[PDB]
Amino acid sequence: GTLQTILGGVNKHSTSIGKIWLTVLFIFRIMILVVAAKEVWGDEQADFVCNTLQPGCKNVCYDHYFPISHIRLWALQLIFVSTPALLVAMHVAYRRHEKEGSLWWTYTSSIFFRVIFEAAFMYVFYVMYDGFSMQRLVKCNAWPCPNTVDCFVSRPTEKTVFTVFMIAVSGICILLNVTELCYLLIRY
Amino acid sequence: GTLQTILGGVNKHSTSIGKIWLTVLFIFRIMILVVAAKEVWGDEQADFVCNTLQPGCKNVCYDHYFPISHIRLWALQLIFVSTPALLVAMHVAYRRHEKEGSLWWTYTSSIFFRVIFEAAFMYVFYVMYDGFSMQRLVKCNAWPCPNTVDCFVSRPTEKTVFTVFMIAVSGICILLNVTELCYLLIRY
Amino acid sequence: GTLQTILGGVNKHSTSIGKIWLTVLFIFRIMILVVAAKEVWGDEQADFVCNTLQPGCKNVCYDHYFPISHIRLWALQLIFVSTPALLVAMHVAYRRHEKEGSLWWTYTSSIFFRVIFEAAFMYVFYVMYDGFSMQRLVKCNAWPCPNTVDCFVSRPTEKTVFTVFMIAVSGICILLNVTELCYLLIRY
Amino acid sequence: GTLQTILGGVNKHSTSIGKIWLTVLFIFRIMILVVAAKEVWGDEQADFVCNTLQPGCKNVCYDHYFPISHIRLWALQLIFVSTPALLVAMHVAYRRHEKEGSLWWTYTSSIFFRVIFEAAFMYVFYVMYDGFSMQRLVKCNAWPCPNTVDCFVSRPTEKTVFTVFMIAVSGICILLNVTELCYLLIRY
Amino acid sequence: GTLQTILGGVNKHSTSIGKIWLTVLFIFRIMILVVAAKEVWGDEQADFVCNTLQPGCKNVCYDHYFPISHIRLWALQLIFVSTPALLVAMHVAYRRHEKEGSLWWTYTSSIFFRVIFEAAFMYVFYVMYDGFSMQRLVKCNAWPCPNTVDCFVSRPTEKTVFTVFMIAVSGICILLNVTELCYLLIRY
Amino acid sequence: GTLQTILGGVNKHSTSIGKIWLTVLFIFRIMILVVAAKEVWGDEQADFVCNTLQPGCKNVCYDHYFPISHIRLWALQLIFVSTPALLVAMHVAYRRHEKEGSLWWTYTSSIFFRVIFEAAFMYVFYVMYDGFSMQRLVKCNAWPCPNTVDCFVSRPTEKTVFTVFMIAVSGICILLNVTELCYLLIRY
Repeated sequence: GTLQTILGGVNKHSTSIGKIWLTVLFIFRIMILVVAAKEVWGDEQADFVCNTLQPGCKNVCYDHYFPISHIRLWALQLIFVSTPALLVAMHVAYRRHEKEGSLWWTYTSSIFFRVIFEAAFMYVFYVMYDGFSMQRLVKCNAWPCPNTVDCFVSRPTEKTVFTVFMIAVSGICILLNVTELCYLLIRY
Repeated sequence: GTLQTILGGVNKHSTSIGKIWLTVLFIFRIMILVVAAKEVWGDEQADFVCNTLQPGCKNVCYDHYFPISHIRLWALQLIFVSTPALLVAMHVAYRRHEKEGSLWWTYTSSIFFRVIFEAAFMYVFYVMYDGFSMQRLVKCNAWPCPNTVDCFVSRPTEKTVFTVFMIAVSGICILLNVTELCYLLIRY
Repeated sequence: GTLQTILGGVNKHSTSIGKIWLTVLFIFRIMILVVAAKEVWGDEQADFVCNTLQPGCKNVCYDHYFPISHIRLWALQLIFVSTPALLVAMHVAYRRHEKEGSLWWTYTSSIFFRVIFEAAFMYVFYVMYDGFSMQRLVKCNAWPCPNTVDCFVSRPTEKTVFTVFMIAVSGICILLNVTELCYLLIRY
Repeated sequence: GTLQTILGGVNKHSTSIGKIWLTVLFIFRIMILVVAAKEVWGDEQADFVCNTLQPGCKNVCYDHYFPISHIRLWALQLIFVSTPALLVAMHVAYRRHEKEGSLWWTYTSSIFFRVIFEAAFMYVFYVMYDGFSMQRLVKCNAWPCPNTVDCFVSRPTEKTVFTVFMIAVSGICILLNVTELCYLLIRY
Repeated sequence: GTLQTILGGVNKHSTSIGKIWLTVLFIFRIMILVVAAKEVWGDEQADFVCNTLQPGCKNVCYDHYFPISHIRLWALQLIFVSTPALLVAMHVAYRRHEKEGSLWWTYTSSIFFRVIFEAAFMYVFYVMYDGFSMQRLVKCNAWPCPNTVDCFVSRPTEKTVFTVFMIAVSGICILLNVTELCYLLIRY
Repeated sequence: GTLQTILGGVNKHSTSIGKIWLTVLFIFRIMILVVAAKEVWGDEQADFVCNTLQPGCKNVCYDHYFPISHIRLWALQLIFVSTPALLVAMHVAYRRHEKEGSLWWTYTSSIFFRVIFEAAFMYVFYVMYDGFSMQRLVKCNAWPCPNTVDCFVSRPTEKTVFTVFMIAVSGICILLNVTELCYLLIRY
């Protein structure tokens, strides 16, 4: 709808890599998250199965091993990497309404925050889920589960495929931002 | 759709902080509530589990500990902090149709109500839920539950993460409004 | 979408209170009904629990105590209070296509029907549900329930909060319409 | 969206009653069907309860007493009463593209089909469901149900309220069409 | 939305029957499929009931008697009868961009494919489902069902009503296309 | 909505086959995936039935035989075959903003990536699912299933019909791209 119209304006104001490659990969990630990945995680808790009769053990074991869902993490990441661009668009429009360094300092800082947000969320993915591969079986001993209980994840393989996809694209977006930084560094 | 078009008009009529930072944080909260948080709370009652055989104990215990859902509280808060801006937009448009102090008094009062509504809802969150952290286990003794019954919350950790997020952003919006008040106070 | 565009036209043709305050409160009620209240009532019958083994007792007890849902009553009320405005918009447009008293008599009658419809639905709410507070427990003795059966309502407290909200706003809309009537009465 | 834009064109081409009253009542019926009535019938078969252990008896008893749902009947009726208007709109547009009696004969026939379709569907409602009141209990003896089985309808009272509403409005639309016919009859 | 805008362009480029009657019946079928029929088939497998204890017998019996759902067959048919029109629209637009027989041969062939696709899908409906009437009871003896198992269809009568409706309209569309062929045949 | 407007621009910039046939088949695949196929796979795991009492055996057997769903594979394929066209559209627009071989090399490479992506996904379909026919019965011996367990697929025949459809259209799109390559090869 209006999203592509809005992205058209920010498309008209960027650099070689920024106009084309960064914008395409950003839309690439949104399409994957929306049309494909969001329904892989639909039954994440409904189809989580634990071999026990203890009431409440399923709730605490799912919450222990999935403190925040993968799709919610990716939704937050896309929002954080798109706000610096949104700020520049309004900042330029505000400057136009009133009417080198002013735009240069904002634009350079704008791509600096995207690298930080991109790397921070990638780091969170690794430490929180201990690698990018999801297991079929999780062993849970949190109260009130008696001793250790076996619980089984829903669609672990398909979730691994989409996890590798999102991580790979995010890593590419980091490299593109770094090269854009170098092109504005050699300019001096 | 038309929401960003409407927000464009109120964007053209504000001050330095108001045009950019307050508008972005407002859109920031809406995006989190809509695309991410609204489906964390989807199974709040369906996956609420109580260790009992008493019919009706689950209904009364959920109602006792969640008198109003977090997402409904945030939906009300966003509506209340956006109506003073909506009133100004129509008030100015009405003034334009007919055609310093008149706009100054409205604008100053407009940011005064936003601070009150923002703080009031933040206060309600603290007293009603006793802090911003959701527990795995709630103990319930309301009739008809016999003695005290253990009940287990769905996704307590993910709900805590989004609760901290919404509270933190709301606190920032309060500070931005206060600074805008100071800039219009030193003007005299 | 187009709803705000349509409301813009009727905004350009009204009086001081009518242009701003009545229009805002009308949009205020629609937002509450759509984005917040409509999913409080989602599981009204699914989570209605009765302490019995009699087949069909749940169906007849829910139907006895909720002959028409609150959200359906509010949906009907908003439609009825918006059609007199819709009639005027087409009546004026028809008059414009062909091309004081003619518009005055229609406009005065237009706000007269809104008061009647607003008060009629408020009266129905009171008599049908016996006050604006929803109870946790309902006692039901309709056939085929044996003797008297205890049944438990879903989310009674949250439904009470939204009921008080909609009633309070509707009462304010009545007062605004009455004042508009007085302003057109003192004119003579 | 575009529906009101399309209805605006046919609004500009009609008569006194046709431009305003018939168009409003048509939109009145669509709003009731869409925003309110369509979710009263959502659990029509899911909450249909029969007092039996015979497999398949629930399927045949629901199908016997509800050969076609009320909402599907109303959806068909609205489509049938809106196509004669749609034909005229394209027929006039086609005539405009190429460029008294020609339009008069089409317009007069156009309101003649609406009366027939309106009355035909109203007749079907009466004979198929034996009045406009829905009962709590239906007795079913179709195979494979043993002897006669008691089955219980979901939300019979709320469905009766909306049935009376749709029938009453349809009867009014018939009267408006007849008066329009008389105005074009006295013209001669 | 944009669908009626697109259909407006192809409306401006057709013949007497093609501009009006064929276009209306095509929209007539889409409306029935979308707003009414698509939710009759919603619980086709969920409410399919078999009188057995054999695991997997329900899956194989439903798959045996409904190799492809009616609504999916109609969705494919509408796509196939609308692509020849879509090809002509782009072919003409391409010809316009570059800038009797060329358009005549395409248009004549365009209505020739619609007749073939319309008749082919109607033939598939008859052979696959053995007439246009759906039965309440199906007897199934595919492995792993022991001996012959009784299974019961959901909403057989309502599905029969919509099946007769779609078949009747499709047969009318065939006759309209044939008459258009004759009008272009007598021209010579 | 805006998708057809965007496709209109890329329609105006292509060759004979590319403007018409490749664009139509691309829209042909999207329509099938969206309006028809996406709800065949809706209950892929909900209606997956295994003849066992072992907890967790259903989760591991479904994950073993469907590592990634067919609809998710097709969603990825459509995204990958549409990005080279999207890159060209922005690359040309960027060139227009600044202002033979430059466009020729991009366009020729653009159709070269589409052939590679089209063939790669078709190869994945064959090796992963061992042909294009889905079976009613799958035998599963992954841990924790004891010995070998019989499991039954939901709607195997309808999924086979749509699988053959998508594969056949993709093979045609490969042939069209190859012919376009030959036309640009004989040019030299």
